[PDB]
Amino acid sequence: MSLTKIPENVQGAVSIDPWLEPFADVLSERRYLADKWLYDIKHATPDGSEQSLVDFARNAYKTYGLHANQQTKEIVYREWAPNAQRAFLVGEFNNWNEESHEMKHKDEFGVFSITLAPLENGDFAIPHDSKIKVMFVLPDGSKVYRIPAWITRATQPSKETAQKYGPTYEGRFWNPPNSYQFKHQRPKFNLANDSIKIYEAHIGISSPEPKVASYKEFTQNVLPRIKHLGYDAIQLMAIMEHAYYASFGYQVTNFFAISSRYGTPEDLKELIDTAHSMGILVLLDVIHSHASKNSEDGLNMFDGSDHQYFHSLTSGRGEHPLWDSRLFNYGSFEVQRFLLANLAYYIDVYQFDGFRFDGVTSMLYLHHGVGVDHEALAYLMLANDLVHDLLPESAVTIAEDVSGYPTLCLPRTAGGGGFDYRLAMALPDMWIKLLKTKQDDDWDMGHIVHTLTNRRHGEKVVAYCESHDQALVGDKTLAFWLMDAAMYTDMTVLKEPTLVIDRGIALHKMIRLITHSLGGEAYLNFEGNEFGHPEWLDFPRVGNNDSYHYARRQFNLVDDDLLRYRHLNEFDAAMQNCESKHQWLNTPQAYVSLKHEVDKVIAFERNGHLFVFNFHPTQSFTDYRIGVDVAGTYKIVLNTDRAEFGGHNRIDEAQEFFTTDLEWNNRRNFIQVYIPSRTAIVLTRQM
Ligand SMILES: OC[C@H]1O[C@H](O[C@H]2[C@H](O)[C@@H](O)[C@@H](O[C@H]3[C@H](O)[C@@H](O)[C@@H](O)O[C@@H]3CO)O[C@@H]2CO)[C@H](O)[C@@H](O)[C@@H]1O
Repeated sequence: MSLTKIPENVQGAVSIDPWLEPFADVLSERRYLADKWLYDIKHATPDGSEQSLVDFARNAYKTYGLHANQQTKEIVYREWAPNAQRAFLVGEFNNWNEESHEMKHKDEFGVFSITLAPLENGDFAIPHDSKIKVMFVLPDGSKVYRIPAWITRATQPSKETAQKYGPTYEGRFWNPPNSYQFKHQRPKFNLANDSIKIYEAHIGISSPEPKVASYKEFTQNVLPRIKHLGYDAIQLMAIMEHAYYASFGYQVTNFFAISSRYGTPEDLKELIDTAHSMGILVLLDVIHSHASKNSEDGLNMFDGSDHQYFHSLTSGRGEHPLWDSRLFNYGSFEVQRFLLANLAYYIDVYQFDGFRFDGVTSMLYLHHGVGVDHEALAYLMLANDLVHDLLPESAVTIAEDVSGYPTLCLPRTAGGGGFDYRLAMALPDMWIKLLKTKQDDDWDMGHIVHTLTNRRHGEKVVAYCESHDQALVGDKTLAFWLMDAAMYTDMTVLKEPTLVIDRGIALHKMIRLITHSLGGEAYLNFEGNEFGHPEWLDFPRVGNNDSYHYARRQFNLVDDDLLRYRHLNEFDAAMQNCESKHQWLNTPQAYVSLKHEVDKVIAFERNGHLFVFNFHPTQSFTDYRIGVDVAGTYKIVLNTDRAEFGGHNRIDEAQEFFTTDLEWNNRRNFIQVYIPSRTAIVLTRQM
């Protein structure tokens, strides 16, 4: 007879999706843990009074780590190491003397501290960009050496240093005479109202050369290409320091160090400032789901113990079943401080505009996606509180969550995780299965529409037809599925394309456009796929003889107006700029009027604009009737068949499309369109 219990702190979510009703109590407990931790954090002040969550995070990165005082020329260094009996700062600055610079004060928190006076001549005691370590003496008397956990730069060893010590990274004290000063404002952006179209990029591979390309090169040579394409945002992968390049950035060693293989912190600041000057937001891949198992240059056994940053190996909760990585103890207050400060550091010091949290499925579940892990979810809820407080109404957070955890992207006040978007990570496999298993005459229009529109209510989605995952050596891109190993001989504009190439180009544009318009509330493109980049991506590793041959991006292809890669590129630019003028991404789901299984025609309206796709492999249609709700005059604003997009220029884009007041496909009006085989068009109503 008991009333079904719907606690007030998840009423918002339950109203959004009443399917959640039988889970309301477990959802309420999940939020409640996060809300109690939030209270704990906001009262972690000397007198126990309330502080803001932002102030907590900012005070943390301003007081942990090493800080040079530019006025007094002192240096302060503090380091959390509860298991260590003694701590010493060693480095080039003191010829690695293990006695002269003890961090004598160990506080109630287990934090060692030291202040270094200026030198007799007034110089900083630690030279700019010289090497440092902290040495701990453990209770048993043994010694271990570590890169400080909050170091802002860590570099690969020289050939000689690695001959004597191995590949272990070296910590650097970064204190340049002239820090980069930001000159440009963040672009105007309202998360609730504005569309975000995301260019996913990796600095190291961003040149045609088989090398690690630099921050400066990206700023000079790639940013203009992204501006030309009209993307709203760049998602920078592999920025947090990682010693193993082929990890793609996912094995993080130094959480507060931007990767040094691409250049200096000031080079990356300039990169982000320049993106901002061009109106482009910059997002960071944040890997807070696990850490590299490296000791000394990583956090594993940092203080000599197996229960500081990570759940212990004997707890059964301490290592990943596949990644060979350690798992954070999110219930430790100092680990919460470390991770939350890390987010504020990247927003504040580098002016990133938001984050993509990688590994969210591994965080959410006690078995990591092969029961929910309440502590990891509560940390993500705090993380969203903080990021949205740092940049109110502008900040973006995005979850990489393959599981589709309900409420992940509902607001925290509703009882949800607080993410703005999740990745639509099932969508690439739909396109691969069609291309690999079904003949073209056998494409099911309804199954395409169902998969693209199957989105949880209220949980906004970044759609894409392929991502950095699929570009990798494990799989083939859409370009490879559609055109195999096509070469410059197949891609010349000076001869008629084969059937294969003609079909590949048309579908490459059509698949992107229907994903972009029907599949989500935001869009993502992985670097190179906007122009159908050939071959595949691969990083140097043992399995390929440390080759960089595939660790690059042939951007030169786009500049050759006698090849067809540029046709794909120009269409991508047209798609993004069309959406910028005629919003359809961050809008309610489409109203689909047609998914015709014999004609292979899909038609829908979204945000008042009309979208028509003829997927039929051979049949062209003339005077094809399309239902339209709002009567008026329509004009084509995007046309896949245009010559400069690599089409055959059959469609007259000057034509005025007048509606006729006669019911059709459950709409009050119709227009009539010419749609050749494998073409698509977008129309908007003229005012
Ligand atoms: O001491 C100067 C020399 O070493 C510097 O730091 C190292 C320590 O001094 C050193 O004791 C070292 O300990 C290593 C062991 O000797 C060795 O067996 C190795 O295999 O494991 C330990 C590595 O941690 O620890 C540090 C390493 O940074 C500095 O690195 C050198 O540039 C300097 O020439």
